Amino acid sequence: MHLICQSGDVLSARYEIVDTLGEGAFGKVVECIDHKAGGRHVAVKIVKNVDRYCEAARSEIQVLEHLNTTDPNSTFRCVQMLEWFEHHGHICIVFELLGLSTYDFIKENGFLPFRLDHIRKMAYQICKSVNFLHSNKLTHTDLKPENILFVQSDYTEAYNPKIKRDERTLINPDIKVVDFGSATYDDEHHSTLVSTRHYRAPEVILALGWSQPCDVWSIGCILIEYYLGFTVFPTHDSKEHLAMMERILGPLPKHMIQKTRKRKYFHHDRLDWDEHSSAGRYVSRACKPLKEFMLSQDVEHERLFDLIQKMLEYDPAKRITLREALKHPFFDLLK
Ligand SMILES: COC[C@@H](CC(C)C)NC1=N/C(=C\c2ccc3ncsc3c2)C(=O)N1
Repeated sequence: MHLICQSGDVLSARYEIVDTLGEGAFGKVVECIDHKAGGRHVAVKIVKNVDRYCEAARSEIQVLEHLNTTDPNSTFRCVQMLEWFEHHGHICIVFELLGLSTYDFIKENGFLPFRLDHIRKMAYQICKSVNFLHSNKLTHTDLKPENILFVQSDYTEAYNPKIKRDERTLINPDIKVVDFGSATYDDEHHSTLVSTRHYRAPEVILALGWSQPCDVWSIGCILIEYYLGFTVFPTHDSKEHLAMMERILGPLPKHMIQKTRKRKYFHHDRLDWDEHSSAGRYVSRACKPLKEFMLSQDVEHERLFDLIQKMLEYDPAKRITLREALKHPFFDLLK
């Protein structure tokens, strides 16, 4: 992967690399000039020549062809795939070029949260875009700030007292949803999920079966991270994740504890947690009830945290759907 990606390289006898936009576990994303389409700047996703990543890239191409046909106008803000090809055995997917990811923008902005009015517009477009996936019998499973990309990330800088530092602000906060390598149809086989992120729905952790509601859980964690600048579940361990949920959201439902086959996490009916160990001391300091994370008692802030609490409902059946989430009072200002 280190060898076929540098700048100046030409792919498929038309795409000329000019910049690197990101490097991850699957491989690379590079910016290219398409010399056979008037010099249109495109984004090309270079996938490692590994079995699991090639199979995911093949499934993502099939999903993208379906979404491009079902939504040719891209009304529902899924990224448009232009074409795909192979290059030295690596699978390459050409995309319409977008801006920075919301994680990238947050990082390059000193990890400062977004203004509430921008969170509102972004949350609405994310819910509409992922509801489009759900209407087409699809589940994304890997929703996170890195996979939410601004259409255009031009900004302005200004100093902010109270923060006592410079703060960037989007000009246009329009976004798109990317990465469909883990996208799963309802009729397809549902796995038990890779290290998906510090966003793992409780039904996913407890192996109770998952579907569309697990996307709603991820969006709720996306919103609080947009509102704070940091995730509320800073961990990669599953039992530690469950202990953070109990501190932030409350106790797990008894029925979910009863059915789960992951006895590894539990001691009888309670979570097998030592709150005086290293991790237990961290969870105590880093975690608190959800509402205590609020930075203002303004009603618009309580409308947002009402939406997050509904999206962070433990039971996947009780959990609000994106169809109902788009009717929430938090989005009344947009109408
Ligand atoms: C390195 O992975 C993290 C992450 C990359 C982002 C942080 C940039 N993953 C990601 N990007 C994708 C697609 C895409 C499409 C258009 C586009 N236009 C400018 S960047 C860009 C990316 C995808 O399928 N996965």
